[PDB]
Amino acid sequence: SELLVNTKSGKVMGTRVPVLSSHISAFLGIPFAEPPVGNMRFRRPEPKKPWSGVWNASTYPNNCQQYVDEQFPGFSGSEMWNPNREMSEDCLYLNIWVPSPRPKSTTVMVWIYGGGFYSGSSTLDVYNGKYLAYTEEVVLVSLSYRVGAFGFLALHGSQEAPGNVGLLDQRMALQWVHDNIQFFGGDPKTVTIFGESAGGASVGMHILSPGSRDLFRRAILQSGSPNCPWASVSVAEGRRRAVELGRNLNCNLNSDEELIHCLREKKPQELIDVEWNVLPFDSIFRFSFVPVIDGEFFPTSLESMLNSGNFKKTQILLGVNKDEGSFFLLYGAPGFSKDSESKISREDFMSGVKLSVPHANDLGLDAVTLQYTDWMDDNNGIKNRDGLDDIVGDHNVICPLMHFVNKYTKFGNGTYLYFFNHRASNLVWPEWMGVIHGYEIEFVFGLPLVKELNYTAEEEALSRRIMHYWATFAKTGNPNEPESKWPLFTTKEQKFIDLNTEPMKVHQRLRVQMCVFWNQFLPKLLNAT
Amino acid sequence: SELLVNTKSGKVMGTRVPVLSSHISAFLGIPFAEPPVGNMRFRRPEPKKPWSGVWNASTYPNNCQQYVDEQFPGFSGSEMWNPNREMSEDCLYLNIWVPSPRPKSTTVMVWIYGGGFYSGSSTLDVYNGKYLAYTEEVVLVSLSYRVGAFGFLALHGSQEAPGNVGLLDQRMALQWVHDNIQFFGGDPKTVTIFGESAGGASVGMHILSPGSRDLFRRAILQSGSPNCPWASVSVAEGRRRAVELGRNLNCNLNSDEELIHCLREKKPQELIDVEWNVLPFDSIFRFSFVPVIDGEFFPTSLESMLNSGNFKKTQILLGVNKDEGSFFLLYGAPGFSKDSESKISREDFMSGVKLSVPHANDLGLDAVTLQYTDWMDDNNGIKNRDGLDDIVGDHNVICPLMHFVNKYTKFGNGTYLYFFNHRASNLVWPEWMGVIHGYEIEFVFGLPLVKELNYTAEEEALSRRIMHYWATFAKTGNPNEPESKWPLFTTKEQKFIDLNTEPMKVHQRLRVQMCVFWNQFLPKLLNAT
Ligand SMILES: COc1ccc2c3c1O[C@H]1C[C@@H](O)C=C[C@@]31CC[N+](CCCCCCCCN1C(=O)c3ccccc3C1=O)=C2
Ligand SMILES: COc1ccc2c3c1O[C@H]1C[C@@H](O)C=C[C@@]31CC[N+](CCCCCCCCN1C(=O)c3ccccc3C1=O)=C2
Ligand SMILES: *[C@@H]1O[C@H](CO)[C@@H](O[C@@H]2O[C@H](CO)[C@@H](O)[C@H](O)[C@H]2NC(C)=O)[C@H](O)[C@H]1NC(C)=O
Ligand SMILES: *[C@@H]1O[C@H](CO)[C@@H](O[C@@H]2O[C@H](CO)[C@@H](O)[C@H](O)[C@H]2NC(C)=O)[C@H](O)[C@H]1NC(C)=O
Ligand SMILES: *[C@@H]1O[C@H](CO)[C@@H](O)[C@H](O)[C@H]1NC(C)=O
Ligand SMILES: *[C@@H]1O[C@H](CO)[C@@H](O)[C@H](O)[C@H]1NC(C)=O
Ligand SMILES: *[C@@H]1O[C@H](CO)[C@@H](O)[C@H](O)[C@H]1NC(C)=O
Ligand SMILES: *[C@@H]1O[C@H](CO)[C@@H](O)[C@H](O)[C@H]1NC(C)=O
Repeated sequence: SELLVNTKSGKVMGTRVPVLSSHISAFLGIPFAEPPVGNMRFRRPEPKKPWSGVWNASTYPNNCQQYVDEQFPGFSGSEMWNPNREMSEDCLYLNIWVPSPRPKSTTVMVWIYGGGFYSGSSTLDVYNGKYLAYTEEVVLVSLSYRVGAFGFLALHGSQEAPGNVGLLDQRMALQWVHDNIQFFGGDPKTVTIFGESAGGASVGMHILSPGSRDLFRRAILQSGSPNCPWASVSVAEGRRRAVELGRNLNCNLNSDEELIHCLREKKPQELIDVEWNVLPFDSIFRFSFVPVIDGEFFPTSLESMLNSGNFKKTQILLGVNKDEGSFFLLYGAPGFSKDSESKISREDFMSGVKLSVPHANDLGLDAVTLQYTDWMDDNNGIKNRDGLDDIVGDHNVICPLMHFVNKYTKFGNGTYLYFFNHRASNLVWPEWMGVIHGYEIEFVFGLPLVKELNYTAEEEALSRRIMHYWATFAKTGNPNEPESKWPLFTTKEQKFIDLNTEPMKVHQRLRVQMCVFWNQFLPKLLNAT
Repeated sequence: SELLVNTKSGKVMGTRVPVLSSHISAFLGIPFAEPPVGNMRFRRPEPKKPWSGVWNASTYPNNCQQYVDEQFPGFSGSEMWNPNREMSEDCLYLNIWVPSPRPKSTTVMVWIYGGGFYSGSSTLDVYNGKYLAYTEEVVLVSLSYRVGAFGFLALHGSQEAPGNVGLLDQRMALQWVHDNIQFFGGDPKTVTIFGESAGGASVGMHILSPGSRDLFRRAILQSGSPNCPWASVSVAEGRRRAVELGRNLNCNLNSDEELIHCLREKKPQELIDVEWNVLPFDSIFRFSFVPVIDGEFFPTSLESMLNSGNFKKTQILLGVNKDEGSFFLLYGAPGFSKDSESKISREDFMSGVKLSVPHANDLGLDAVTLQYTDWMDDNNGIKNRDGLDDIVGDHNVICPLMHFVNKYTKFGNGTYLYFFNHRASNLVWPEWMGVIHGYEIEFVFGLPLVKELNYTAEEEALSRRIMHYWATFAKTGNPNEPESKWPLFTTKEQKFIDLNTEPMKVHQRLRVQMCVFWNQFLPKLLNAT
């Protein structure tokens, strides 16, 4: 039977799912690690023990324990990111969509969800892999990993909570895909890992980590890169946050062993209730438990690894969205609200920059403000709002990715860069937020192909070409069918294309002006002062 | 006789001069101080002792001793600034052009020449006051003052070379004009002092100095302001330069008395031959002997005087030229030459910024470079050349004047601001230099009215309206005839007009973007680092 597959871990039985008036097979909720519960909370994952019998993989698995957004109860723009299954620490499962009839050896794509390292689920409607698997004939896998304290609490030097275990969950799932995907018809020699925001940073982290490199062939990074300022902390800051979490829960803080044992007796929700209390600054776009530069998963600093070429050399395809910062200003900066145009006063602009670059002294804050203020028209509300949107997006997503791409390209085997700037016709968020962080995903997963979702015909065509670029790149290392050509991004030319409903345009040096400020000048400034 | 005038210092006999097919009287070379020679070199000026008999004022006086430009021997663009009379330390004289028939009590304008405080003459063809005096019926005076070491060598605490004596020469001439101009038909209650570059800085210095304020009514500042970074030094730097000058001449340096006595035995040319050797840095737009912040002529720092309103409150008219920096890049920055288009490489650009902001550390130099570089096109020769031209002009002339005008306007009684951007049709300098520092003067003095000078009819009309704005402002405190109106510059609106052959346009906040960088951000940066 097409729905029965035997893997090195045991037999698995899938389910047939309808897709665009056709059908494909789905194997949902395949376990790839032992549940990380009880004394295993905070520990590195252990491989799933093989099972006899047939594992029922007909339904989505639980989602990992996480902070649930309740800012706009029932609003679809925000609930589309919230867990849609029950949450459980028993959440280490993967999902596979397989074309029908089963391929023999085809292109594999493995999705790594984002969520700021503190949230996320592989089961969201926006990550439904049936459209992509069906339309491009690829075996599509979505993995899962622990987020928040459960995946990233770090007490470096302790083997009970070493940090980075969420990244190790991802690696374990990639090892399982490497060892078993051939049974589902996937070609393990051709696995492309792809992810957005924290998922895109994770993808770049596996490109860097010696221990992950061999598990995949090629990589796609959407609005995220490993060097993002919010994506990792030092072992001292990780330790400090872990100690502060224990302090919020009245834990004995005398030793790592005491702290961890106390943290392990708390119910999941007790940790999540105080998670946000451990941030060191009043800030925006900063999350509590994230990857740690440990000297193990990451042998040295990310910058020295990038500079010395200490990373997997292969082809990468990556890019950013036009207004990466809006989501974060809406949720925490003064002056922004969901139901108004959010024109920002000069004062709220200034308090917004302070929240945006929490690690900056006053000279640094003045430098940012001068860089983004039109002084011939400093009280312009739209300009202050949009300028702050650019500050947040440039500092947190765009310039870190441009720095990653110029460093990578020096040693890599091929880079394709995009700038996604299409505002979906059916977006439920306000106009002022523009092309929001995360809103290219629905195009990558082919949602515009389903009529009931209300996209335009040009949006369906945009989705079809993005999926075909993504799969052709996964298959060959080049998004172009051997029609308008997406040129290679090179060190000298730095070309990239716009991704939207208009005829392809090629440009060069994506936001160079602002990124020289964020990547070269500001750090020199903060370091000197 | 119309050419005979009796003054409190004695009788003076002038000469009749032809002007635009008419005639006026000129009283040239009237002494206003005792020759500052021998033991009087470096000392404050002494008033001219009255004389019996008739002083022959029919011919131009000698020019003060100064460094003579020999970069382009015989080239008119540069020789028009060089002394055109013999040089002598006996050079403290003033010139007066008087309408014919002699007015009874008319508007007086007193010109203070520029020359970086190290050169300049009241007798240059470009400062011929007959056209302005004739066309606008004003009594036009040009004074003179010691420049270079002779006017500004400063050993604060010594009464033999206290510094600022060149400014005291100007003040003495203003005192003479106040006490005697009524005999020439001028109204001493209505004297407007006007000057360009170092002359415009000098004008702002008399507006600030308690001891000069009462000697005039109103002021015009062209491309110069008192707070220019090149226009003054501290008493410690003045002392250091004075000591270094003595060191270049093998002087005994044991005491001020020893140093001064040695400097007084040197011929004028011996001091000038080593003058440039005392600058502290490799720089551009910095001159050896300039005004000193002494606690006497200037009671406290210029900034605190500006901030507290410690200055004459009256009406001022002032402005800048479009390419103030070109003259200085031509003369010393690498890559610039008189006979080429001077497209500048990225490297020469960087060495140009280092020369331009000599007092800056590396972080400061990076800030300037990032502020003026188009990073999407950093190897563009024209852009690098023009960007450096703007850096030099903004740092040395434009932003210091904008800072002066916004501070002044808070306490003053009326401000009119202009931006002069007409490139004269007969300019002999290359096209790349644009609207050069000093090239609005010929329009202010009405040179375009003389046909043989080859200006266009629209340039003659531009000259006529500038002279009429200048004289009407001198007469009433408002350049407008009680036709298009030059609006008042106010703290809130900051309006200014373009001055050129096109129909008047009004704009606001002259180069605000760049001047926030030069006046607020960079100094905070240099102060913190
Ligand atoms: C760096 O990429 C991300 C960080 C957070 C998220 C995402 C990210 O990518 C986004 C697109 C996709 O990858 C998945 C999740 C998204 C969208 C959904 N959501 C939840 C709704 C938006 C939240 C914005 C952050 C504000 C967060 N926030 C709190 O909710 C909060 C509660 C209490 C104290 C402090 C805070 C706080 O600062 C969060
Ligand atoms: C701040 O306004 C000025 C500073 C200098 C001058 C003027 C200024 O206003 C200009 C217009 C008007 O007011 C009068 C003079 C002008 C034009 C005529 N000129 C002479 C020719 C241009 C000189 C440019 C400065 C380079 C100077 N220079 C030397 O010549 C030199 C010799 C030896 C060592 C070092 C140097 C050096 O640095 C000099
Ligand atoms: C990616 O790597 C391949 C293989 O190493 C490169 O192809 C080689 O290109 C050189 C030219 O410099 C040829 O001499 C070799 O014969 C090629 N090898 C093969 C097997 O084709 C390719 O140029 C690289 N691509 C990029 C974008 O760097
Ligand atoms: C310059 O000063 C004059 C005189 O001090 C100002 O005129 C006065 O304006 C006030 C209005 O605030 C009137 O109440 C007075 O009666 C005016 N005095 C006279 C004698 O006219 C004038 O406003 C000032 N101009 C500027 C541009 O500041
Ligand atoms: C698999 O699980 C689903 C839902 O839990 C159930 O309805 C289905 O019948 C199961 N299949 C088998 C054979 O266990
Ligand atoms: C599509 O449009 C209909 C009618 O305009 C609306 O009621 C419906 O909720 C929309 N459906 C979705 C899934 O966006
Ligand atoms: C004034 O001086 C000039 C030139 O030195 C001379 O030609 C003229 O005759 C003099 N006038 C008198 C009366 O001294
Ligand atoms: C004016 O033009 C003539 C002929 O073009 C030229 O020879 C002369 O030198 C110019 N005169 C001046 C003073 O510029």
